[PDB]
Amino acid sequence: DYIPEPMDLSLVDLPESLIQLSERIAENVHEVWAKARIDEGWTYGEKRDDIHKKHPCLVPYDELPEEEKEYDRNTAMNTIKMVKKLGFRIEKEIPEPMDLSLVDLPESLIQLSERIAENVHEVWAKARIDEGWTYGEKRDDIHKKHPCLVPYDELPEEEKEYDRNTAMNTIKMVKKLGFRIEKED
Repeated sequence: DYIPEPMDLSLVDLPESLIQLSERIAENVHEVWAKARIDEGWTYGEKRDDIHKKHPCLVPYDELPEEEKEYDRNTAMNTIKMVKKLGFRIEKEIPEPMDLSLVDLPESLIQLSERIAENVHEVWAKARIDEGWTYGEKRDDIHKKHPCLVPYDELPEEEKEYDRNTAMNTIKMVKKLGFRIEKED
């Protein structure tokens, strides 16, 4: 009965000087994900096992298949397209993450993390909903089942907290690269 309801982001007129740096934004997004999920004992594994704590993509960014780094580039850019979908302006001025903490973001955007975090889930769910996935209580790859195939308001808030700052660290990096971010009147 559930159908993801994300919006049309195509009309966003991002800067060209930002799309040329989608590599540096998707890169550390992997590293932040690589450091976080490696700090619980999970290690590299060609196959994936939740029990044995292994992951296929726990790699240096280049070791990821070109098909997936392409997706990580389009995952990140859609967030800043969403930030510009919220009436903002963007203009040019070892898993190793960066000290993006000092970056100051507008209060009128940090509030709107809910709209962005929801759409990232609704973007992520629509890909699996047309690749054959289905909502199950627990995960299985062969039968294509995943617990997070739920309406965003019904997701566990422990992962409703992960989506916002992940998308907003995808934004914290943008301003670290000198792309002004401010509300539009």
